[PDB]
Amino acid sequence: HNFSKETLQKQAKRGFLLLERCSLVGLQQLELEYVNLLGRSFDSYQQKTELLNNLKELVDEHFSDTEKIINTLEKIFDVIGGSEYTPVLNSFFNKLLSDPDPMQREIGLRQFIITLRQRFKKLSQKIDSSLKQIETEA
Amino acid sequence: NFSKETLQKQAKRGFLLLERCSLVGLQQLELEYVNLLGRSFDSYQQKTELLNNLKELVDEHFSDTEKIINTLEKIFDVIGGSEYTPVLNSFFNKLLSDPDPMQREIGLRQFIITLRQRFKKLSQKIDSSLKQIETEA
Amino acid sequence: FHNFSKETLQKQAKRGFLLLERCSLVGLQQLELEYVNLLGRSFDSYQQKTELLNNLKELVDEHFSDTEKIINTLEKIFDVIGGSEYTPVLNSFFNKLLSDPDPMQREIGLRQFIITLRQRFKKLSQKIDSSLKQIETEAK
Amino acid sequence: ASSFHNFSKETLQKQAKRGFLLLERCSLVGLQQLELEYVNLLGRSFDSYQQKTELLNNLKELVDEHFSDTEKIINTLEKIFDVIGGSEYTPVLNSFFNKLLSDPDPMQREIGLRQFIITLRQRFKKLSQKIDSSLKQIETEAKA
Repeated sequence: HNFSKETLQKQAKRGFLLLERCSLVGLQQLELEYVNLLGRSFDSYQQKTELLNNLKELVDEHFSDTEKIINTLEKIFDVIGGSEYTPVLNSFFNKLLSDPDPMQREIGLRQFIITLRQRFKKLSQKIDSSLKQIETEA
Repeated sequence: NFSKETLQKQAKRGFLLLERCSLVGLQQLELEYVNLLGRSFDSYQQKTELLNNLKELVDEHFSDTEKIINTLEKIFDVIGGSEYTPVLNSFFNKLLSDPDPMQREIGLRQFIITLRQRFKKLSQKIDSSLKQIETEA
Repeated sequence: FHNFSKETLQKQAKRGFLLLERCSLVGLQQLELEYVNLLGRSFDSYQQKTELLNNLKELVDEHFSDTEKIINTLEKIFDVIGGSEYTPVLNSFFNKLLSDPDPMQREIGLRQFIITLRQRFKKLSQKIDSSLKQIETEAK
Repeated sequence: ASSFHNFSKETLQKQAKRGFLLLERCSLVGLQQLELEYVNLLGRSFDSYQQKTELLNNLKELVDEHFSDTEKIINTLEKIFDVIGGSEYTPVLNSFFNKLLSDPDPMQREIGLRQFIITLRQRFKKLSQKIDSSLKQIETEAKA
């Protein structure tokens, strides 16, 4: 309740562009980097494990940064959610963020967040699986 | 020496550097490191070289970051504990937008710390890796 | 480009380079990883595996081509402002020279980046072809 | 649709230019992203099928949407050329995708632009084609 309602719109927008252009793009890399590690035959194990932990640490870090953004974005919606001031975003990927109806643009954004979380969670989960699989194999 | 509200405006600009430029660079570098590890191809002489290279970049950036922080601390020497602590929407800390200026000061200090932690932690890994590789030949 | 304002060219050169860094290279990094990812996948079949490489190959060639086009324009720009003060300044996080005060260095930096980029692209297409041969002989 | 013969010939130049910067800086960039997104989907093992198919349809829809927006721009750009085509007023554009748009000769700049359009269309069509192939491949992979 502290800022101008349209300033929040502008912020919300910026916030979201982070998620799309930075947060998600990092995540796509990381998913691929994981697969890449698995592909590298056996190495030793001490060496393989190390690289996952290493990966894991980065993913947790980046997930955390992502969450912080989301969090600030949700807090913004605490004011402009269910309002006209829901920002408009020509995303190439979720079609709803450009929708003329602000309800839809809200939905769109919530979806994007969920999706993003799903994917992050799902990655940390695989990495942990792999680390257990390797643990027991050694 | 300067107008108390000019310093506010500067502090704000200073901080937007940290968030929008310093941190973003750091996030990239963290990812670049991981990327190097992932790459088999090379030899070792070639692998090592790329880390040193990375290392140099990180130390360079860390240095630039420290310089900003330093200026920002100096600014707070004046407007710390005051009403003129700038207000910043931010996606990395909720306190910078807080109506209470004390909180906004705390927020900023936290951000700095967190940043330093991350930078230090990276240079540390890079050095570990460089030793690991050293011994592996 | 013998036609444009020397500082307009600076601004263009800069924009050109941000493409390479922020778009061209970022795509390339993903593609390299996508290749490795394909190799990692069992079972699929073969008809299905090959198809996905060709598919990848096509994209890489396409994106390499787009990258070359940019470079090309960038070289043409340097035909004018190469060896000049108007060489653009770029805080890249990756090549340190593009921010150098000396414009000679900034030129060198840029040339290096290009080379590096080409190396990486060429090297990828070459692996993909190897793999496609390896697979060809392993099946048909 | 409409026609332009009536606007100021240099206003059209300015518009044509703006129109083209859309294609280069927005339309093409979107397309490059989409091509990469497709490849990315194929790469993903994990999910199911109902889930895989869905994401393609989704992609497909986006591509058709974007292609449509692109066509609309082109269309306007062609209409503009109906007037300033074969003229001196063909706009001048530095470009990283075609060397001809900066050419001093306006004939060349016209050629350049036409080429860019074509190329763009080729790429868009080619993507929708692959996506449809993939969707059939997946469809048949469900069976007895």
